[PDB]
Amino acid sequence: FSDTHIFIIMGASGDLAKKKIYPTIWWLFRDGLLPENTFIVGYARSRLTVADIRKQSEPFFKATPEEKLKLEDFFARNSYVAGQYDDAASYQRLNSHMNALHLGSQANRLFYLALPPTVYEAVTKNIHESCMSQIGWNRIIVEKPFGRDLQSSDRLSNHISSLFREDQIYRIDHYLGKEMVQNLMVLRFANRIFGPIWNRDNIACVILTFKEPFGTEGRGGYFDEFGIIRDVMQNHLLQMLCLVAMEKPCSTNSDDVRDEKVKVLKCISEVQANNVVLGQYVGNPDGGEATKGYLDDPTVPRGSTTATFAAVVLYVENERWDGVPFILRCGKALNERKAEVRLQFHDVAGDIFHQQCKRNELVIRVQPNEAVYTKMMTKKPGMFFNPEESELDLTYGNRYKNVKLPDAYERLILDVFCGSQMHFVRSDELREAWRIFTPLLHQIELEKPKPIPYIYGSRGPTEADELMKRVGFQYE
Amino acid sequence: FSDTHIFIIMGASGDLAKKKIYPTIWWLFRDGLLPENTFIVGYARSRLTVADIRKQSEPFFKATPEEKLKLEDFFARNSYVAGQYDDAASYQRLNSHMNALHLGSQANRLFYLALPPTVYEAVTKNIHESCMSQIGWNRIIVEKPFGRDLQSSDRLSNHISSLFREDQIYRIDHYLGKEMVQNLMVLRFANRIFGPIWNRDNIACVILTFKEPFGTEGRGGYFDEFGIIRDVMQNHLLQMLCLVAMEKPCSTNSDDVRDEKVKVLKCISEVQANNVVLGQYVGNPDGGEATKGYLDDPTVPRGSTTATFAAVVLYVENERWDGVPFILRCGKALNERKAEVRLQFHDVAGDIFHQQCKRNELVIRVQPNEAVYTKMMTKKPGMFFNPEESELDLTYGNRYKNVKLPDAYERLILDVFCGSQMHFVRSDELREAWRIFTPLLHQIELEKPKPIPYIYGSRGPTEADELMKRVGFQYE
Amino acid sequence: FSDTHIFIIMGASGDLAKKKIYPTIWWLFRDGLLPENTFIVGYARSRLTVADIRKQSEPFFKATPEEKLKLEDFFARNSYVAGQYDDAASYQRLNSHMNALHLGSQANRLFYLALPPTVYEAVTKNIHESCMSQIGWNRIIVEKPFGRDLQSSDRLSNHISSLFREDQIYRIDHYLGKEMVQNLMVLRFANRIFGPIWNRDNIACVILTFKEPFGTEGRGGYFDEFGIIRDVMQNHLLQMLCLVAMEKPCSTNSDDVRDEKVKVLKCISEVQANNVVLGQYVGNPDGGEATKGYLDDPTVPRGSTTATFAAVVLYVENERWDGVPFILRCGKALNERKAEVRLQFHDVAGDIFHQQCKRNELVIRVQPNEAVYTKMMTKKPGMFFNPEESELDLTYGNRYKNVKLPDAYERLILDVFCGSQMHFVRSDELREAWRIFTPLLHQIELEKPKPIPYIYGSRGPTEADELMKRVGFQYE
Amino acid sequence: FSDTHIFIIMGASGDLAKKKIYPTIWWLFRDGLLPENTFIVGYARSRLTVADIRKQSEPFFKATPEEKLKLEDFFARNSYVAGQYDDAASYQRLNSHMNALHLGSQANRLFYLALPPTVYEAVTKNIHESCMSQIGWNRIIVEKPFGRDLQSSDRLSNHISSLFREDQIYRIDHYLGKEMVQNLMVLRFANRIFGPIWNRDNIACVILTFKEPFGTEGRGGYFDEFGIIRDVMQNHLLQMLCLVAMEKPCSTNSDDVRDEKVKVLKCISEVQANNVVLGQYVGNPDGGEATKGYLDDPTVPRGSTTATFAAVVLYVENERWDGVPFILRCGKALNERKAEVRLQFHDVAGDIFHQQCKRNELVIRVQPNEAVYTKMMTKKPGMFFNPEESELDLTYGNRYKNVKLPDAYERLILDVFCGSQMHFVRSDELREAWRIFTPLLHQIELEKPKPIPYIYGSRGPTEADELMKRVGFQYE
Ligand SMILES: O=P(O)(O)OC[C@H]1O[C@@H](O)[C@H](O)[C@@H](O)[C@@H]1O
Ligand SMILES: O=P(O)(O)OC[C@H]1O[C@@H](O)[C@H](O)[C@@H](O)[C@@H]1O
Ligand SMILES: O=P(O)(O)OC[C@H]1O[C@@H](O)[C@H](O)[C@@H](O)[C@@H]1O
Ligand SMILES: O=P(O)(O)OC[C@H]1O[C@@H](O)[C@H](O)[C@@H](O)[C@@H]1O
Repeated sequence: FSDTHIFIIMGASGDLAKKKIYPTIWWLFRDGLLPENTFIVGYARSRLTVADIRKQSEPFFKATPEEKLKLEDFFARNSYVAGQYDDAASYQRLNSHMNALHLGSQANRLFYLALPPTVYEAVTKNIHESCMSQIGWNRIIVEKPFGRDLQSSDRLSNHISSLFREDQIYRIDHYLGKEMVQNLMVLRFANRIFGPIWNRDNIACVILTFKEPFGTEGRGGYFDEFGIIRDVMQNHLLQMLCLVAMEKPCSTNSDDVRDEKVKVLKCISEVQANNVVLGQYVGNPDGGEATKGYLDDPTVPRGSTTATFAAVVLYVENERWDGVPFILRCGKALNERKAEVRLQFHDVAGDIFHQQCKRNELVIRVQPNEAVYTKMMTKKPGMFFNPEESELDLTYGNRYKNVKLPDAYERLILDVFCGSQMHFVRSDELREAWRIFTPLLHQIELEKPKPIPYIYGSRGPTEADELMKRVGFQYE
Repeated sequence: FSDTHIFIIMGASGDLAKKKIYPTIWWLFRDGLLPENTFIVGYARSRLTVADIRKQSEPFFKATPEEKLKLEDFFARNSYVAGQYDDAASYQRLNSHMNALHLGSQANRLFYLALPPTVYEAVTKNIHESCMSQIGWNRIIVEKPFGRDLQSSDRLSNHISSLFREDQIYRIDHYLGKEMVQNLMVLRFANRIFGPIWNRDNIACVILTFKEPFGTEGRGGYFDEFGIIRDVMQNHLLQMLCLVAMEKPCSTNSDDVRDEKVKVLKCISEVQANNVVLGQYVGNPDGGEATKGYLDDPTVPRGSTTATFAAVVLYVENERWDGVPFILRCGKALNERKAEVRLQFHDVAGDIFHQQCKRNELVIRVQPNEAVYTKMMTKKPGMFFNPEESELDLTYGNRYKNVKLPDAYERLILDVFCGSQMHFVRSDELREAWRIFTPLLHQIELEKPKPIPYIYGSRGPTEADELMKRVGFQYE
Repeated sequence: FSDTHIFIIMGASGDLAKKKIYPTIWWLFRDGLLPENTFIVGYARSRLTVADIRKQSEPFFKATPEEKLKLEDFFARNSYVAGQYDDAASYQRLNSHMNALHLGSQANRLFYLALPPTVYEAVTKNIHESCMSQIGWNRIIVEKPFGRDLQSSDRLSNHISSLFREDQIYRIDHYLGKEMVQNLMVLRFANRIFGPIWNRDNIACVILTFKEPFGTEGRGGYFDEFGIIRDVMQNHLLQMLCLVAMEKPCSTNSDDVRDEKVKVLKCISEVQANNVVLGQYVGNPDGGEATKGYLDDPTVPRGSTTATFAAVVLYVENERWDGVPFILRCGKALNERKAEVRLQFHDVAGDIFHQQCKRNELVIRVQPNEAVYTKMMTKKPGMFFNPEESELDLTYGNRYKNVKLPDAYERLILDVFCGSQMHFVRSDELREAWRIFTPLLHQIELEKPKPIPYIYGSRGPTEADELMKRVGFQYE
Repeated sequence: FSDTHIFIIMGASGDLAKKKIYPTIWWLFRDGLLPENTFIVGYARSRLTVADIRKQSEPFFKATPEEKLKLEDFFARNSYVAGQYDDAASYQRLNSHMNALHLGSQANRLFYLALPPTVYEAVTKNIHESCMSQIGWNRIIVEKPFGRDLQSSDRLSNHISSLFREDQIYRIDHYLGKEMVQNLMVLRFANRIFGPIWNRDNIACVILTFKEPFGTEGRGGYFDEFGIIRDVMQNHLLQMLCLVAMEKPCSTNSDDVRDEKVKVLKCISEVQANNVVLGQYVGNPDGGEATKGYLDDPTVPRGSTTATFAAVVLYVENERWDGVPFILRCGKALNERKAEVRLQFHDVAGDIFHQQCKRNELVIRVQPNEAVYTKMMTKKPGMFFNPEESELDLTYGNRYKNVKLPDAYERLILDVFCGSQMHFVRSDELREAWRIFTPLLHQIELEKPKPIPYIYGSRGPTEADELMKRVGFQYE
C-alpha cells in the first residue's frame, strides 16, 4: 500500500464513468481509503481535458465546502488521454503517459472498463499488448454482459484467458457488493443457530426475489435484446442462490469461497421450460409513467416477445439440497422495490396445536431497509394459549442508525486495490451460469413464446404464484 | 359454564386474600371471564361482614367509576362465614351457607386456601369431611410451601391424596402463570427453527436466572426458616428447567404435558455440594434500605446461616441433555430485577473467522420488559468484513404495546374454573423436586456452612461466576 | 432369595399346565435358577395326586438319567389341592395347605393362572379374599385374552385393580420373553450407530411381520371367536412396535420403560378401515393338511367372516415418527414361519450412482434362526464400479452356536420371582392397545365384511402388498 | 475402443516391468479387457528381443496350456526398441517404430514409466518432443516417488505440467486400485445408514492403519533414503483419509471426486512434531529373518535415523470433522499384515446400562481377508440382560467366495485405457500432500532425532499407543 497505483478509467467520457466511476473513486479518495500515491487516468475517444471531465462529473460527487482541498488534490492526480479503442498508437501514448507519472513504470495498474461489450476484445488485447506494468501488477475490472449465452461468453472468456491470468480479471456482479448480500456468509457460518437447520430436512423451499416498481422507462431498446433473465436472474439472483447454498469453505481466501460457489452450480441441471413462467408488463389505465406498457416504449420493436418478468424453479441436486426448490422470481414494473432471500421451513413434526401453526421463515431483506428477520410463532399475548405469527428482527436502521452503508461499487473497487477476488465472478462460475440457462434461452429465441401479460404495478402473473404452489411453497 | 360456581376464599381475612385473591377474582369477574352464576364466600376466624371485607380489599381493586354497577353486583354475590379451622361445626355452617346459595347443592365448589401451611391438613380434612358438593365438582387451590423437604412434603401429600384425587388438587407455582414462562412451550414446539438446535449437540449450557434488587426488607424472619433454594430454586427455577428440557408431548392435555415435566426430573441426580455456591447479603456502606445486611434485620436470628443467594448446577442425564449443565442462579438484594432463560450455544465447527466469533445465545426474558431475543453474529456494517455481535429481537412492548398482560394469578385461577391442570404442580412432580434438593438441604442444616458474603446491590459472589466457568459457560 | 416361595399353578390339571408350566418350572428348578426353598402347588377341579400330575407332565420335561435326583427333589416339593373356582371353602383349604408348608405363612406367593378367561374374576377375588400371604409378597401371573375390546378389558381390569396393586399383576405377552424381542432395546440404546438414524428423517417405513405356515389345524373353533388381529396384532406385533418406537428411558427400571411404551401408544390414532386389509385362507388343491381352507374346519361356523390375515398401517403422530407408516402384517397358513422387525430407510440424498441404489433396511429376525442384519450397498466385487445389494450380519447360530436360548416362559417366570415387571403388560398399556383397535373391531363385527380369500401356502392377499406400496414401501 | 492402442513400457528391461507390468497387461489381454487392436512396445537401454523379454517375463504370467493361442497372439503384438533415456535419436526410432505399427500414426499412445525417478524429466521431455501421436491421445503413467518434499515435487511437477495437460498425466497410488479402498465411496454415498453418523457429532476418532510383518529384508538401502512416512503415510494412508473424509461429490466424474479429495487436504494444517511418534525396528533374539534389526542390514548406513514406524495425528479443520483426530499408524516388521480403516464412534448419550457399553466401531479391512464389519453391542444371549460386544459382518470370502479380485494394477491400467482419472493422484492433490508433511520431514532431517526402538514382531512403540489415548482413542 506504499506503492504507486494508477486507476485507468477506460471510457472516461461515458455516463457510467461520469455518474458512477469517477464519483466512486472520489469517495474512496475523500475517505482516505486508497493508497496515498494514487493517480486517475481517463481514456476515451473524445479530445478532452481534466477540466472538462470535472465539469461533467463534479455535480455527481456530493462534494462539500470543507472538501475543497481534497477535491483539488484529487483533480491534480487526474489526467486524460484521447485515443481510439483498436488503435495500437493510441495505447502507446497511454502507456507512456502512464510511465511519465510519478513512478509510472513501477506503479500498479488498474483498468476499469467503463465501456460497451463490443469493444472488450479490442481493449483487452491492446492493454495486454502495450499497457502492462513490467514491475507492478495489472488488474482489469469488467462489467456485464459477459456474452449472451454459453457460446458467446466462452468466445469472450477464452480471449481474455489467453491474455490475462484469472488473478488479473475482476468480473463484476455489483450485488456481490451489497451489505446484506455479503453478510449471507457471516449469517450462515458465524452462527450455530443457523447451522443445523440449513438443509433439505428443514427447508421446504428458498425464494430469491428481485423486483422494481418502474418499467424500462424509455430505454427499453437496450433491454429488448437482453431480457429479464439475462439482465437479472442469471447473475444477481443466482449469485445469491450460491451464497445461500454453498458448503462452508475451509478459509475465507478468495478461491476457497469461489470453489464452493462454483460447486453449487455444477450441481444444478439445465432449466426446463416446464418450470418457467414469463411475463411482460402492459400499461395500467387507472394510473403517469405507469400508464404505458413495455410495448408502448417507442424504443422497443413492435410485437416483441421479450420478458420483463421471470419466475423459475431450480434444483441443487446434492446431499444438502436435493429436492428443495429454489424459486427465482424477478421482474420490472412491479408492486415494489425489493431484493430478498426468504427460506420457508417445513412444518413441525407431531403438531400439538391443531393446525394453527404456520411455516417458519428466515428473511434477509437486501433492499430497501436492510434487515434480517425470522417469522415464527409465539403464544398470543394475554389471556390466550393459541400460538400466532410474530418475528424476531434485526432491522438495520433501528439497530444501526448512525452508520452509513457504502455503495456496492465503493466496496468492490476497494477490493481490487486490496486484491480480494472473493466478491467477483470467476470464469468457471461464469460458464456454469451460462450452461444452466442457455438451453432455455435458445428455446425462447427459437420458439418465441408470447409472455403472459401483467398490469404495471401488480405482483406479476398469477401463473407465477401457481408455480410456486406446485413445488411446495405455501402462502399464508 | 352455565353451572353455578362457588369460590371459597379460605382465609378471607388475611393479607393475601385482601391484597391479591379478592382483587384477582374481581378482575376476572369485571372482565366477564367467570361463569355468569358465580358466588364468592370468604371464611376466616374473625367475625366479619361483606361490608368489612369490602373496606379492606376495595382499595386494591383498581376500580373505576364506570365499574360501579359491576362492583355492586360483585359484592352482592359475596358473603362471609366466621369459623375455626379444625372445628367440625364451623364447616357445617359453611356447607349449609353454601347450600343456601342459589343452586348451592349443585354448584361447583372451588376452594382457595389463602392460609399458612400449618392449617392445610386440618382444613383439607374438614372440607372433605363436610363441604364437598354431591353434584358439582370440588377443586382445591393450594400454595406453597409444600413441605420443607421430601419427608415433610410426603406427609402432607399423602394426607391430601387420601382425601382428594389428583384432578381435584391444584398446587400453585405462580411462575407457571407468567406470559413468557407459558410461552416456552410454544416457542419450542410451534417452531421448526428451534427444534434441531435444542439438544446437547448444539447447547453448551442453560442458565436459569432469578434476581431481585431488594433484600428481605423487614420480614426476614419468615425467610430465615426457608432459604433461597426452598423459596425460589426448588420451585420456580426448576419449573422453568422442566419447560426448557421436556420432550415434546403428544397432545396439550394436562397430563401429557406434566408426564413430560416429571420425566425430566426423574432424569436428574441429587445435587452434590461440590456444584453449589451459597451467598448471604451484607449491607452496603456507600448506599437507605441498601445499607443494611440480611443479619441487620431484627427479625433474623443472630449469626444465622441462611442463604439469600444460590447458584447450583444440575444435569439431566438423558439422550437429549447428557453433560449439558443447567445453571440455576438466584438471589435477593442483587443488581437488578430479572427472571430469565438463556441458552448458550456451542462454538461453530470449523471457524473461518480467526476466533472473532462469539457463542450464540437464545434469551427469553420473563421479566421485566418481556422479550425473546437471539444474540448472534452479523457482518459489521459498513466497509468491514469482520463479524460482530448483534441480535434479532421480539420485544413485547414494541411489538405488542397496546396489549395488557394479565397477572399470573388471573390466569391460573381462570384455569381452575376451566379445569386445566397443565399449569399446576402434580404430586410426582412435587416429590421429584424434593428428592433432587433434599440431601443438599439436610446437609446444609447439618453442616451449617457459612454462606459467602456479598454486598447488597452486587451481582452476588464471585465464586458463583467461577463455578459457571468451570462447567463451560463463557463470559464475553 | 433366601425366602421360601410358593408357586401355585392354578389349573394344574389343564394342558398348558401339563405341557408348558410344569415343565417350565422344572427347567428353572433343574438349572438352579429358583430360590432354594421353593414349593409348587397345583390346584384344579379334579381330585388328583402328585403322582398323577407327574404321569401327565413328566413326558414333557425332556428329563435325563442324571437328573433323577433332581427330579425327585422337585416332585417332593410339589403338592396338589382339589378345589372349585368360586368356592370359598376350596380356597380356605388351599390357603391352609400353603400355610402348612415349611414357612408357608411367611412365604412369597406366586399365582400362575393357567385357566380360561371366564374364571379370572372368580379366581382373583377368591385369592385376594383368602390366599394372600400376610408376610410375603403375592404376585399373580395372567395370560390373555384380556377382554375382547376396550369395554370388556376395562371390566376385567377394574376388578383386578380393585383387588391388587399394579406391582402384583403380571400380565403376559410371551413375545416379550423372546431373545430378539428383548434385544431390541439393547440394539437401539447401547449403540451409537443406530441412534442418529432412528427417526422420520431416515426411515421410510417400519414393517412388523408375523407369519405361520399352518392354519388353525382343527381348533379353529376357538379362533373363530377371536380373529387374527385380537390373537396376534393387538398384542405381539404392537409390543414390537412399542419397543421399536419408544423414546429412550432414563433408567432400565420397570416403570420407566413401560412409561415409554405407553407413551408411544398414546400417540397413535384409532385405526381407520381405509388402512386395513383382511384375509381368510382357503385350501390348496395342488397340495395334506394344506388342502383344507379355514371354512373346511368342522369346528368353524359355516360362512364365517373371521380373518386369518391382517395387514394394517398405523401412525405414531410425534416428533420422531410423524408420517412414517408402521406396517403390521400378520396371518396364518402362509408361505413360512417368520417373526420380524424390518426398517426400510429412505433413499440417499443426491444420488451419484444413476438410480442403481436400493433402499437400506435394518432387519431383526425374531424367529426362526435369530439374526439381526443390515441390507446395504457395496461396490460389486471385481472389475466393476456399480454398487450392488449385500449385507452385514450377526446371525445367532454362527456367532453363538453353543449357546442354547431359554424359552420365553422360562425367562418371564424367572422375572416374576425376581420381581421385574419390565417384560409384562401394564394396565394403561393394555387399554391404549384396546382403544387403538376397538373401533375397527366393532366395525367388523357390525359390518361383517367378507375377508379377501388367500390360498393356503401363499404370502396372503395381493391387496396387502398394494397397501404397503400405497404408504411408501418399496419392493425390490 | 475400436481404435488402435499402443502400450509403451518404458524400462521394459527392469524388474517391475518383468514382474508386474508385462504380466499385468497380459492378464488384461488374456481376459479380453483391452481394445482389440492393442500393441505392446518395450523400450530400454539393453539391446533385446521380444524373445528375451518373453523368457524374462513369461514365468510371472501364471499362464495355462489353454492360453497357448492367446499367449502367442500377445507376443505377436509385442515388439522392443533399444534406446537411451536422454538421446533424441533413440526417441526418433521409437516414434517411427510406433508409426510403422498398424495405424501407428493414428493410435492412442500409452506410456508406462517403469523407471527410476531420476530419468522422469529426461523421459517426459523426449516423449513430448518426439513420440506424441498427432491423431490419437497420449497418456503417461507415472509412479512414485513424486519428489521428496514440496520443493522437489514442485520442480518435477512444473516440468511435466509445462509439457502435458493434467488429463494426460496418470500418477499412481496403487492403494487407489484396491477393492476395499475403492469401495469406501460406495459404502459412504450409496447408503443412508452411514450418512447421518459420518461426522464430528458421532465419531470420536478415525484410525488409518498400515502394517507389515517383514522388515526391509535386504533392500533397506533404498528405504533409508525415504523413510516410512514418505514410503507409506504421505501417500497410501492419506489417500484413505481423503476417501473417508471427503464431502459427497455432485457426480462420479473424475474431477468432481478429486475436487473433494483435494478439498479435504486443504483443510489440514501442517503436522507438528508434538503429534508424531517415530520408530525403528531392532532384532528379536527369541526369533530367522526376525533376528536382525533395521541397522543389521548391511545396505543401511551405520547409525541411521530413518524411521520404520510412524504414528501421526492429523486434523481436518472443517464443519464436518473439526476436532476429530485422524490417527495414521504405520510401520514395518510388525505383528501382522493389515491395512485398515477403523472409525471409533462416541459413547451413547444418557447411558442406561451402568457403563457396561463399549464404543461402536465401523471397520473396513482392506487386506488381508477383505471385509467390512461393525462392532456393536447386543444383549448377551441366553438368560441375561447385560449387553456385550458382537458384530455384523460382510466378510468377502464367505459372501463372495467364487469371485476372484483383480490386482490393483489390473484395475488402474484398465482405467488408463478407459480414461478414468478418478483413481490417480492429481497435481494439487499431490502438493497439498507435500505441504502437510514437509515441515515435519525437514525438521527430522535437520534435528535427526533417534527413533524409538521396537522389537521385530511387536505392535510398535508403546508411546504410539500413549498418543492415541491422549487424543481420545479408547482401547477395550
Ligand atoms: O438493485 P440495483 O442495485 O439498483 O440494480 C438493479 C439493476 O442492476 C443491473 O445489473 C441491471 O442491468 C438493471 O436492469 C437492474 O435494474
Ligand atoms: O417475581 P415475582 O412474581 O414477584 O415472585 C417472586 C416471589 O415469589 C415467591 O414465591 C417467593 O416466595 C418470593 O420470595 C419471591 O420474591
Ligand atoms: O410364535 P409363537 O411363539 O409360537 O406364538 C404364536 C402364538 O402365540 C399365541 O399368543 C397365539 O394365540 C397363537 O395364535 C400364536 O400361534
Ligand atoms: O500392501 P501392498 O500392496 O503390498 O503395498 C505396500 C507397499 O507399497 C509401496 O508403495 C511401498 O513402497 C512399499 O514399501 C510397501 O510395502
